[PDB]
Amino acid sequence: QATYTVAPGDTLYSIARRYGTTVEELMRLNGLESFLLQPGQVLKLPSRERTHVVAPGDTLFSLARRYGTTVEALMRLNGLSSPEIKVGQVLRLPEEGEA
Repeated sequence: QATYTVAPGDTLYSIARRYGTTVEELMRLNGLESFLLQPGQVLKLPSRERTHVVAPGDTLFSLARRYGTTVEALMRLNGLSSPEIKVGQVLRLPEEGEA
């Protein structure tokens, strides 16, 4: 779960612009009803897909266990047909709930 601390000068639209989301989505995920933002308030950010650059010694199993997902979900997300991975390969990572 990604969050963000509201800084002086921030607004729901100014933050939404940065992280490529909408004002409504920010309010919908935080349960807000007002456009007011207190400096220091913690806002929940819309989930963005994590990423991993395959390093020496990595396996799909180790990466899956590391990022709280499964080998199966990892391969599906990246359209893989075999478990082999190469050093330097960029993998899209499922969410920690196998999502």
